[PDB]
Amino acid sequence: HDPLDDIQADPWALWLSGYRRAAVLVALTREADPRVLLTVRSKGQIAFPGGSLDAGETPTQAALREAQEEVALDPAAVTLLGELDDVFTPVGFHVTPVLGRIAPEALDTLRVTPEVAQIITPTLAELRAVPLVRERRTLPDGTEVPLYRYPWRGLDIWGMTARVLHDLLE
Repeated sequence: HDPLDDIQADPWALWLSGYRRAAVLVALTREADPRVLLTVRSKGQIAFPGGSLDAGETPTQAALREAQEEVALDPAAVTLLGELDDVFTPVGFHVTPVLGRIAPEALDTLRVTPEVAQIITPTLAELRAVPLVRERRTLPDGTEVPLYRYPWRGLDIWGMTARVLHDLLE
């Protein structure tokens, strides 16, 4: 059990960018029409493979470890491309989106562990074409903040995940 999973399911926790640390792996396939590896947690919580860093662990190590423990993605099958800006929520959670590239075929033999119900791979083009939901909420200090939702194939990608997805698409 991970605290990141609790906070991620909180409909009201706001996420933005620009003390508890975590990381998510954002794997993109090496192809003309790039897909992104996402999971549906055992409506299920849609999220990137990931979780809190253990003691002495870096964001990258956590991201790679989580993707391997969750869907059996071999770290060596991932080319690290750097990370997007950290996304965070007021309470005290910082998430580092660790970017990586995999061969499209790598997706075929992944295996879901009990924590994950299924593996979904939206194409970046599809996420871009979907009727994005753009809302806004105000933080305690008066700071406005955008909130996104990506309606894909009947599933609702919201919260921290949609926030990273949006930074990624930009």
